[PDB]
Amino acid sequence: QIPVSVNYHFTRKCNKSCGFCFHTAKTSHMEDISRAKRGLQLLQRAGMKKINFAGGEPFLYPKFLGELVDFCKEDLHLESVSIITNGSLVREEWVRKHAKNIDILACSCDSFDENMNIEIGRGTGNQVEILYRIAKWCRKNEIKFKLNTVVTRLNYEEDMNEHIDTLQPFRWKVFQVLIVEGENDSEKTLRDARRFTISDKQFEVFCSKHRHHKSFVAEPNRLMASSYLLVDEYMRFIDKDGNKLTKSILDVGVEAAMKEIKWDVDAFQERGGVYEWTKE
Ligand SMILES: Nc1ccn([C@@H]2O[C@H](COP(=O)(O)OP(=O)(O)OP(=O)(O)O)[C@@H](O)[C@H]2O)c(=O)n1
Ligand SMILES: C[S@@+](CC[C@H](N)C(=O)[O-])C[C@H]1O[C@@H](n2cnc3c(N)ncnc32)[C@H](O)[C@@H]1O
Ligand code: SF4
Ligand SMILES: [Cl-]
Repeated sequence: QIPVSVNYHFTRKCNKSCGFCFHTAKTSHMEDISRAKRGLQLLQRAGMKKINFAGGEPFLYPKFLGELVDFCKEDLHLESVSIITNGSLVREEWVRKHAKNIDILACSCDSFDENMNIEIGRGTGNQVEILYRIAKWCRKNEIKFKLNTVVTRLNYEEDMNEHIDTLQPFRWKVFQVLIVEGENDSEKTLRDARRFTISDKQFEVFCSKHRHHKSFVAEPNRLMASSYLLVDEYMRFIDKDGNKLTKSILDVGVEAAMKEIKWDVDAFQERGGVYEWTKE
């Protein structure tokens, strides 16, 4: 298993409360910058070409984040450095200062109907304003702009083509709501995503309406369950499909930890996990 593409969820804290979140604020723990850099070095030596920064909200700690993006690009010479964020805490000067080391910046927006963004819980109804401003900043300092969308029971009938034809992200991830055991599957967890779930037919309603876009990347449940390399806030590997957890790579190493998780490389390539992820 060559971990060519890794998501490092370095924090679990966030400033929003989307009802379907499958990566909840279980801990406020965060790794040290020496340990995180060592973990990113360990993954580089195992073959990782693309790092993606995620978790709760990465831009809750823009000093920690920016330190790691300059590290991954200047020191580890990673092919792709990417970030996924809800966009609200991004400051323009941070983008300007770190544009050279960022290949992709992804901002989440699940609807362009701000009432549904309130119903979802991603804020108080300004996500589209946040969204367009992030994309404006990306095109200024020449970062590839990417958009992530979660298709729920409240927005699968939504026609988004006017906005997609305007933003024109180079990459548009379209997730079906995923139920992850122990994260959002009941009322004993920090979120109850059961009200947002849709069927394979309801998902296809949204997909057929929008698949014509080149950026469009459809990610149904079967393509999301085990197609990812999930790195914990302790730098452990998460198997969210099987509800399992490894020891931190900092102690047992990359290759020994990877052997405990399931990673569907077949679904990884089906979802176009490998792509032209570099430049600026
Ligand atoms: N079972 C899953 C599946 C996905 N994710 C997370 O969902 C997030 C959104 O995915 P995306 O932004 O598409 O991840 P990238 O790795 O950046 O995808 P790509 O490289 O293809 O752009 C990722 O952080 C991933 O870790 C997760 O927590 N649990
Ligand atoms: C968990 S978030 C955290 C990163 C950042 N705060 C953001 O929203 O972009 C990462 C991505 O996963 C998506 N996501 C969260 N919960 C999900 C679920 N249950 N099913 C599918 N996607 C989900 C979010 O919309 C976001 O695009
Ligand atoms: S999804 Fe909504 S809640 Fe879960 S992390 Fe990203 S922003 Fe915070
Ligand atoms: Cl672009």
